[PDB]
Amino acid sequence: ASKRALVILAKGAEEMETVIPVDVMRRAGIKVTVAGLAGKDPVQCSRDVVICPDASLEDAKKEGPYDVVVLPGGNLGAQNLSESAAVKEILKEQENRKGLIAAICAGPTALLAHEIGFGSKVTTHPLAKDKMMNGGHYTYSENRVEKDGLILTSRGPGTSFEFALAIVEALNGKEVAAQVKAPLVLKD
Ligand SMILES: *C(=N)N1CC[C@H](C(=O)Nc2nc3c(s2)CN(C(=O)CN[NH2+]N)CC3)C1
Repeated sequence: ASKRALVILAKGAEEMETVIPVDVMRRAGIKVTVAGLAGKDPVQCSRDVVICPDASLEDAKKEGPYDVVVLPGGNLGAQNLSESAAVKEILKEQENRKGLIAAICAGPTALLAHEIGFGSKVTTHPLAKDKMMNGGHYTYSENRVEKDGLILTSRGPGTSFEFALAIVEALNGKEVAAQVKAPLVLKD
């Protein structure tokens, strides 16, 4: 059976941090559901790219569980994820079932808001570090991608391919990740 990913898309999401993981995971044969936090209507991203979700989060929640739940960043997008009781319930269920949660740039601040993965080693964008580290609920990392068990974090648009390929490796293994990486023309 193909692995499955849920990507939660909120208004103000960083569109690169959304699209790069969706595209890379789909290249790996993962069945990705781009789920709109606000419903199936189009979502205006941080730099005004408008993405049409595959489903509402309400409907996508019904079709779990998922092998990974992915939280893009964006200042407003991560704020919206952080304020959502629906996101809180999905992340708590994913943590409880020992499923992977992956968040990039400002996205990890939604882990803090929902009390997910406390005591984990995490990274964030530098500009989100102080927010993430308020209260000392995590240990901080400067690694471009940090994987501490089932909590996978990363730093920014420029780490999005590394982040996505780490998700692919976690779900589908090293060889699939190498296959997907091969034609991307990534540096090293
Ligand atoms: C990646 N998706 N990024 C990196 C730059 C963008 C971002 O994180 N911008 C931020 N603006 C604020 C953040 S993060 C956190 N912040 C505070 O530290 C306020 N007090 N806090 N505990 C507010 C503004 C998106």
